[PDB]
Amino acid sequence: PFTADKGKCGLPEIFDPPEELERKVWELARLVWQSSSVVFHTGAGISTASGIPDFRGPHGVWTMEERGLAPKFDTTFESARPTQTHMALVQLERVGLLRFLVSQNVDGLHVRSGFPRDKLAELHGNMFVEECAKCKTQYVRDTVVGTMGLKATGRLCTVACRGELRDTILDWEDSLPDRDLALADEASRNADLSITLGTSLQIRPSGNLPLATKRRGGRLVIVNLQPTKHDRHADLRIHGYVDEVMTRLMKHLGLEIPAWDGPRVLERALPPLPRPPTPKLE
Ligand SMILES: Nc1ncnc2c1ncn2[C@@H]1O[C@H](COP(=O)(O)OP(=O)(O)OC[C@H]2O[C@H](O)[C@H](O)[C@@H]2O)[C@@H](O)[C@H]1O
Ligand SMILES: O=c1c(O[C@@H]2O[C@H](CO)[C@@H](O)[C@H](O)[C@H]2O)c(-c2ccc(O)c(O)c2)oc2cc(O)cc(O)c12
Ligand SMILES: [Zn+2]
Repeated sequence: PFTADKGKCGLPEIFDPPEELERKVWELARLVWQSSSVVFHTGAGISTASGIPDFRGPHGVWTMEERGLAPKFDTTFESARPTQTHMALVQLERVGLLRFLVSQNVDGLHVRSGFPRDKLAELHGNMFVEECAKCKTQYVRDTVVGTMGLKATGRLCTVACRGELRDTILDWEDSLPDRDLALADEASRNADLSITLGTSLQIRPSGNLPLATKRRGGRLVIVNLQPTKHDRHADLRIHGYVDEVMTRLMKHLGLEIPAWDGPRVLERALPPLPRPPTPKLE
């Protein structure tokens, strides 16, 4: 916990040159078009362009700590806006091109983006979510729940119960929420395409779920500025900013990135919207 293993921190960044970057995003489009069941895996790299620092990037939390410096936030969690990548993931779900979303992120931005909570696994918890110890009812607050480590927040359950409410932030030694992990695992095993975005894949078992897509011959795409633990297992590795990658991809797919209305919570995925017809591939 003090000696908690933080993994490989501050590895050099890789940038694919523009011609290679454009060709690999075309190939990502081709894979997304061909796939029956697409699962996306997100880590802290998708929120860096909203001012929230990652863990192991050059100015990540743990990288900075190793060099006796502090991370820098350009936002509060409460004032953080969903990125282009966040909003692209909202649209890809609404048109049926995303089956499921697995996130290691605690920043609350997937939920706040409007992404349906029944297609999301929050493997490490949500800064804004408290849960009733008695009835298990979750509350999605407009401000961060002021405790970490699954502690009493001081609030009681209002279900029609008075149970103690606790944060959902795992400490190092805590095991993952059984529901979120079971659904992530089932989605990842059944996917024929898993796309990782802004995760170094160093944390077990979170970082290993994408590998489960490989069994029964599924494909694995890794989008990341640094090397990741499983780069060897990728069919496609794209070294670029996830916003540049996801906006080119959406343009290839003929989709617009929708407007963010401010913080909104969707419990259940709505019926699928229309999508463009598919290109002839080959
Ligand atoms: N805009 C960007 N575009 C692409 N890659 C990016 C960008 N910004 C950052 N990266 C990359 O994004 C990657 C982010 O990797 P890590 O910092 O390990 O975050 P995790 O989500 O995997 O951390 C998992 C858990 O570990 C913690 O202990 C907590 O418990 C976390 O929940 C880096 O390789 C960056 O190069
Ligand atoms: O709780 C904080 C926080 O959430 C993170 O939850 C993690 C559990 O996956 C713990 O591993 C960390 O210890 C913790 O930094 C984060 C955090 C940092 C970078 C992110 O990309 C992020 O999504 C949150 O930063 C903090 C900085 C502080 O000075 C005080 C804090 O309480 C936090
Ligand atoms: Zn309750």
